Amino acid sequence: VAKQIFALDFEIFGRVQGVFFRKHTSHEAKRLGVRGWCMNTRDGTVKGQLEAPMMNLMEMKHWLENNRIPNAKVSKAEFSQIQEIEDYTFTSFDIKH
Repeated sequence: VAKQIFALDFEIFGRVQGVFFRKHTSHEAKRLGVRGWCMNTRDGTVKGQLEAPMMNLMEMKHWLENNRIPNAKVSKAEFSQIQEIEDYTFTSFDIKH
């Protein structure tokens, strides 16, 4: 189960645009061994998806909700349920536009 890959969706609210949030997110995902993507939304949020083994996944989720991201002020982080997936669908972690 420790080499199983799990997946979740996320959306982060607060002062999360105009503060390099996406670059920070990409850096932290990649250094935690988490794949996925994120984007700035028309709602003034950052949304995306993660894929990783459970341990790595939950570390990334912690970082997204712990509110110690430089220059960002996170008012809340929303997540989907966790699902197991057969294999990674993403090669890495990408910022979308």
